[PDB]
Amino acid sequence: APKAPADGLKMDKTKQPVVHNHSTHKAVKCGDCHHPVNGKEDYQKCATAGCHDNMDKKDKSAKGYYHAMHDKGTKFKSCVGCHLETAGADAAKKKELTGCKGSKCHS
Ligand code: HEM
Ligand code: HEM
Ligand code: HEM
Ligand code: HEM
Repeated sequence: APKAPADGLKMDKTKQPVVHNHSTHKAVKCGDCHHPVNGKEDYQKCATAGCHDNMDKKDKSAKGYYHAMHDKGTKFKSCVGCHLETAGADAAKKKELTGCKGSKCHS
């Protein structure tokens, strides 16, 4: 089985880079994020060519990188989508986990 990498991983395809820690996500199954493609969980970098390689932040296709990290209603929960559910009605956790600035994702 593939192993989780070290914490402190920077996602840096954009000018708004974000650090991802596997240890804080250890209760989420690996394949919720490294989701099936052609029937197999895919552990390539999310923006690999042919994957979420469209860097237009307005794109909502299966290639849109921004969309895959921020939007609701997606086949797999996105970073923000899952965090909204986690925060619930708690506005402090909404700021921390889903705020566009001043949050745990973006300063
Ligand atoms: C579950 C224990 C689990 C495994 C296994 C796993 C593996 C993994 C690898 C091998 C990488 C590095 C990919 C590379 O070649 O650089 C990696 C990276 C990311 N992961 Fe992961 N991962 C596991 C679990 C989870 C969970 C539960 C999430 C989602 C909450 C998740 C997400 C990510 C992200 C994002 C990356 C960075 C990929 C990128 O920037 O393209 N992982 N993981
Ligand atoms: C990297 C860890 C990674 C993330 C994050 C990610 C997210 C993601 C979401 C949120 C969706 C749903 C979008 C929607 O509008 O429903 C989604 C869908 C697909 N992805 Fe993805 N994805 C990550 C990694 C990868 C990799 C490495 C590839 C390419 C091999 C890839 C591809 C796709 C495709 C295709 C879809 C659509 C799948 C289908 O409808 O069953 N993703 N991804
Ligand atoms: C998507 C790639 C993604 C990112 C980025 C991300 C970030 C993140 C941060 C920065 C935290 C705070 C802790 C830390 O610094 O590591 C955090 C915390 C939680 N997350 Fe997350 N997260 C991403 C994805 C997802 C997804 C897809 C889920 C659920 C399916 C999820 C869940 C959680 C949970 C739960 C936490 C803990 C919340 C807290 O209050 O302590 N994340 N994430
Ligand atoms: C709040 C809804 C919110 C906004 C708005 C937002 C914006 C934003 C921008 C403009 C980028 C860069 C896009 C580009 O291509 O130029 C970006 C990138 C990432 N974000 Fe974000 N973001 C908002 C909220 C959050 C939160 C709360 C998280 C984490 C749960 C998060 C995550 C990400 C990730 C991952 C990226 C990509 C980082 C990279 O590869 O450089 N965003 N966001």
